[PDB]
Parts: sequence; C-alpha cells; structure tokens
Amino acid sequence: RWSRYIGSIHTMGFATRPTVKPVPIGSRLGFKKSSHLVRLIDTSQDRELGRMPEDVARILYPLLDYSEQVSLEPYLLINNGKRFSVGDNIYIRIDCYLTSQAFVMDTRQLHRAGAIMALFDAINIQPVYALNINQLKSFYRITQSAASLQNLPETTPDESLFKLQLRRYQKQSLSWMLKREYEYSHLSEKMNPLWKKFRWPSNSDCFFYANLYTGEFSIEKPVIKTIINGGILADEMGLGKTISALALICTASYDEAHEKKIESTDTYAYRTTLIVVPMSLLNQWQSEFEKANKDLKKRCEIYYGNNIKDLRAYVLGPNAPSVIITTYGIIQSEYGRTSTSGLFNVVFFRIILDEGHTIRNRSTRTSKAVIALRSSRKWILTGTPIINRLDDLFSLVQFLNLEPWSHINYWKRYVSVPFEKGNYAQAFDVINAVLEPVLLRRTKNMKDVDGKPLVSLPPKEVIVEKLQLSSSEKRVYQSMLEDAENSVKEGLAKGDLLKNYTNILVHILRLRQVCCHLDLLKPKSSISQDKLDALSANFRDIHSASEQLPSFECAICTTECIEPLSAVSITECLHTFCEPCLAEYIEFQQNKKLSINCPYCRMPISEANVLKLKEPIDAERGYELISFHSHFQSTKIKALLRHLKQIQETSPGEQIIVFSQFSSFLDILEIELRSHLPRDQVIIYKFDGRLDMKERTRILEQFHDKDLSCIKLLLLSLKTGGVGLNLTCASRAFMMDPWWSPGMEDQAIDRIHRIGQQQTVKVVRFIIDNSVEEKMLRIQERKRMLGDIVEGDEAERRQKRIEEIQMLFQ
Ligand SMILES: [Zn+2]
Ligand SMILES: [Zn+2]
Repeated sequence: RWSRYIGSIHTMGFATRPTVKPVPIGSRLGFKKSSHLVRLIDTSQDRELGRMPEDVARILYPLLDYSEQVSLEPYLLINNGKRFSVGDNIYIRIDCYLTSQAFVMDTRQLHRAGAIMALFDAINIQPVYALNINQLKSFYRITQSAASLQNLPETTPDESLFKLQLRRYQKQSLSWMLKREYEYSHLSEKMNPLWKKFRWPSNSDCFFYANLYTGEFSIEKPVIKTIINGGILADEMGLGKTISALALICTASYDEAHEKKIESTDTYAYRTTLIVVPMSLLNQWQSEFEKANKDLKKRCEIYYGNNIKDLRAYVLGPNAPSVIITTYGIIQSEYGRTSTSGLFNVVFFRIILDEGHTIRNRSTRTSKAVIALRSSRKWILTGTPIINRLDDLFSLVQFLNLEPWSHINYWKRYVSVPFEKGNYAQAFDVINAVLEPVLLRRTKNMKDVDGKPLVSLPPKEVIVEKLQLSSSEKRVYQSMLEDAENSVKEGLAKGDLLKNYTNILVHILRLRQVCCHLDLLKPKSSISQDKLDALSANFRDIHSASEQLPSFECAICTTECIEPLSAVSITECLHTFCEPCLAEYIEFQQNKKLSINCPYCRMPISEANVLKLKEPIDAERGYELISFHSHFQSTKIKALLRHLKQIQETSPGEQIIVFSQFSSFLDILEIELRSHLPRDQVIIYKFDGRLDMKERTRILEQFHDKDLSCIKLLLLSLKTGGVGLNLTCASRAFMMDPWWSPGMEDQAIDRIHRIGQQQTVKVVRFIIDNSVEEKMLRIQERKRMLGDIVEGDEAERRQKRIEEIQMLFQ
C-alpha cells in the first residue's frame, strides 16, 4: 500500500445542517455518499454539514465507489467566525490521492475509467507531449496518411515455392504480413499512442503513465501492445491485394512452433488456412493459387456444396490441406443450422477474409458466422474497409478480437457517440490509433522513393472478348447469311455489283442485329429476379415445415396432394395447380379468346408468369420459384451480366457505361439488366435523348453520385457519343457492338478518361466470333491505316466500295 497526491479542487458548498459551534480552519472534513446529491460531514462530530452543487456532485459521486483506488480528502478553507446558517457558503479545498489500488462487465470497467477521467479534467492535469462521400474521403485522407510508409523492407521468397514476380510494393506487403504474424524466420533483421504520459505534482520517479480510456495505470512505461496475429491489409485494388496474400501462405503454411511442440511428446488445424471468399471469386482463388504455388506438397481445395464429407477429421488429419477456400454463404448456411461437420469445431491455423467488408453489418447472420470462426491468426483483405457507415470498422475489429474495442460498449462510448454528436475529430483519432499498428494502406497515387507513382496508370485498356452464339442464334444468323450471300450473286451476275449496294447493306445490317439480340428484327415474362426472390420467400413462409410432409392442393381438381413435385404449377399469385390442370384451362381459355384469370382468386395471371419449383430442391434454402417457361437472353447480354455480377464484388461504387449504336438494343438492355440484377446493388440509368435537358443533366447528376453500396450503369447511344456529357466518373466501358468508323468508338471512349485520375478505364468489346462484327473490326483497322477520308469520286470511290463488301464474307 502506497498513496500519493495528484491535485486539488476548490468548491463552495451549500450548508445543510445549522451547526452552531465554531468550525476549525484546517478542519479535516469528509464526503458521505447519500440530479445527484453528495453529503458533507465533519469527521469529529459525525454530523452532516452541507450539500455540494450539481456540477461537483457529478464529479464526486462515482468516485466514492472506488475508495481503495481514489481517496478524496476535503479540507475547510474560510473561517468567517459565524455559525453556518441555513444556506451559508462552505468553502472547501478537495485534495485528491491516487492509491496503489488504482495503479495496476464492460459497464463496470467503463464507469471507473469515465469517473477517473472526469476527475483529471476538474483537477486539470495534462500529459507531457451514415457517411457522405466528402466525409468518407476525409476519413481516408487520415487513415491512409501514414508517416512515410515507403520504407518497409522488401522480403523475397525463395523461387522454389513461389513462381510469380512480386512488384516493389508487393514485396513490402509480404514483409509486413510476416511481421504481423511474428514470423521472424523469413525476415532479415529488425509508445502505444493510446497510452499517454502524465506527470506527478510536487506540492504536498517524476512521471507516471496512464490510459484514461480503460482507466489503467502503470509505474513503468508498458510497451506491451498488439497481442494479435495478423491484421487488415487495405489497399487500392490492383496493389497485389490477392497476390500478396498467397505469397504469405506459401511462405508460412503451418504453425511451425506447434509441430515441434507435438513432436516433443485436439481441435487445432495447425496446417490449414481458411480463405472465406465470395462465390464470384471462388474459382479465381483456386486458379490464382495454382498459377502461383510451386510446392506440390501443400494443396488447396474448394469446400462448396458439402463435397468434403467430414471436414473436422480431414482438416486435423495426417494429410490435411494447407488452404481451404469457401463461400461466405457456406459459413452463413452452416452457422444457422448448427452444422457440426466442420468449420465450427476446429481452430484453423489461419483465416483470410478477401473483400472482408461484407461482414460490416454486424447484425446479419453472415457477419455473426464469420466472427464465430476460431483461428490462431486472422486477416482481412479489403479495398474499402468503410462502405457507408463508420461502425463498419467495428465488425472488422470484432473479428480480429481486439481488446477492448471488440466490446461494443467501448466502441459506442469512445467512437460512435463522439462521432454522432459532431465531435468527429476525436472519433477519427481513436479509430486511427487502434488501427495504426494493425492496418497498412497504400495507394496507386502514392509516389515511390525514386520519384515515380506506385502504379503507372495508362489512360485506357481496351480488350476484345470474342463470344460464340447460342444453338438457336446460329440458325438465325445462318438463314440471314444465306440470303445475304444471294443478293451479292444477283448484282455480280448483272455485270455490276453495286446495282444491289443498298439491298446488300440491308442484309448486312440484319446480320449485325442478330449478333446483338434477335428481337431487333421485327411470350416474354414480366417478373424480375427481385420479385422471384420475394415470391419464393412468401412461398416458403406459407408452406412451412412441420411434422408431416409438404402437400400442395390443386384449385381445379381439389387434389389434396399433387405428385410429383415437378408437376406443381404455381401461378403468379402463389396458388398451386397440377401442371396439366392449369394447361388445360389456359388452352381452353385461349381457344375462345377469353382473358386468363386464376381459377382460385380470379386474378390476371399471365401465361408467361406461371412458376414452378426448382429441380432439385436445395435443402439449405428450401423451395425456389423459377419461371415455368424458359427465358432467353442474347449471347452479349449473357456476357455482360457475367461481367457485372463480378464487378459487383470486385469493386464497389464503380460507375460503368454501356455503349450501343442501336437505340432499341439499349432499351432491351435496360429491361434485361434490371430484371436479372438486384435493385439495391445495381442502379441502371438510360439516356433516352428525347428527354428534357434538365432531366438528362439530372440523370448524370445521380450517376456521378458516388455510392459504395451499389454500382451504377449508364446506357447511352454510341451514335450521339458523349458529346456535351461529363463521363469522367466512369471506370469501365462495354462496347456491345462495333461500327464502321473507328473514330466514333474511340471518341466515346476518350470522353471518359482524363489525365490526373486514380483509375484506368477498362474497356471490353463484345465481338461475336467469325461474324460480321469481326469483319467490321478489320474495316476499322483499314480506316486507322488511311482514314475515312478517300480520294477520287469517279472510279476510286466505286472501287473502294467493292473491297468492303467482299471483306465481310471472306
Ligand atoms: Zn389438378
Ligand atoms: Zn390465384
């Protein structure tokens, strides 16, 4: 037991009891505990004296609970000589002491730190020295503004296990990841801002250290910090985000400190690294591993669809794999049904969360599932740790289990509340203090030591993606090609090919339209994917699981149980029928031209809106409603959706432009894209052109509006280009069709990129293989050699036309 003075507080007190006897000057008064009311009591008379004001009772009342910790010794000050009448002022000099019981249930611990922190403020002792896009960029401007992060050592793995060449920055991130996991064996060679340093008074060592966030005190300077294996690797996409992480697993693939521990002589998978990855990147991580791993001894395997029967025994067995990749939807699925096969009865050696910002909503089952995973070392690969809210970082901290910020009460007290009340400058300093030793963020805009940017960003990158038509599209393209080949034989047999020059371009145009979509020549459903998910949810809620088997009544034949389940025909209004019974009704109602109504509720059920169950039934999700009649999508629209369904998880907030010369094609695109994509994650904008000037600028207004919770699409005509339209905010473009002149397509692409931007424009050109579109590219390559400009209007003009007509069929 020791004691030491720390400070004094002067305060007037209102008298409570009318003491008549004179009160000594240096009276050793005391504080008794019981809007708040604290009591004054003379130590020798054992009688109450007065009450303290509200602004002082709030400081003293919670400090009395920690008498062993903080002792308050009040002394009397002024001796007017008169008895304390009802209301006379009592002048006190409160002396404060910090006992060794303070020096070295979250609400119990926070109430103590808050009470002591309030005392230090009154003592006045100081140490020795939803989000908007504008508020979010101010956050990055600090958390990415580390003090010269360009001097991190470059660690190189031996090229017997890693067959890729790491960049300058990729070699640095590998060394930092090895340092975060305390893997010194693969490194050459080679405080706590939250803990501040106070000073001792000298009126009644010369320093002492304290952390007023947790209320902890220490004699010496405690440098103990960061008892965490791993961290968060934030980076702009393309800084070797995934490639660097694979370099870590190939460098250290198992717990080396544990193999010797068990060989010296269980639910520890001391050799397996779990990589939770979105399904859109499920096979890419498998591919990126094989493309990078050279050591055949360590193998990776995808865990999807319950392919591995017993995962618990397999991952701690004699030949467990070094990497296991699985979907968040697998973690979320097995977490709900209490699946005890694996993933929750083993402590994996390492866990890596690619695009880990998908657990930002801590209240969803997917987030609760990821935090429930046990591992020795944890990692978070995320290009955007914050999406739309500040507490999105909390789940990233709660996953890493960073004490005491993993506790929600510490976060809401020191981060959420000070931010939500305008004092954002402090909450940013608390966040930046706990994530500084854990997170490492770099930028393609950052410059190196030599004087070059980390990544040379070209203005654009155009890529031609060749597609092959469907089985039905080739027959239409062939039928239109046969008639196109005949109109050439007609004019050529008449002595002059150009006698059908207008008639041939019509057949060529119809060939161009077939490649885009077949509906551009002259039973389509009217239910989007968002509605099918809503109808499936309503359907599973109606026919809920119980003791007995599922039964489905037919509203026509009154059959209590329809068999088989594939013969179940479900209307737009979620009413069950026998598939033959419903078809007989529609055929009878169509042969007499009577409008179709539901035989159960008499509602306008459209024939294309008839639904059926998915065959087979996923036991983890239940019944799924798909269109009874099969829907068709053009090969290019099928390819575009395949790109967009990946950029959705590849990069949030990305604005994309879709080009097409056919105005009707853009109309079909909007209908198909909005139908097959979720509305809360993909926003589609179209440029009709005929709309008023204010609405067209209002569309571009909402399009430029950056939003990391969705991706935005702009469907404008290639014909008009983007003349007078600001398109700088776009990072990706899609050329759904080529044109005769290359200048019109190049000009539209060049209206996107502006020098001084942090992202290159990625362009993809969908060209149907061995089609007229592939021929039109060779025409553009001719116009890039000499131009649309031509000499001669007599013979040279006619001769030039003969070449292009032939090139389309060569
Ligand atoms: Zn029936
Ligand atoms: Zn009905």
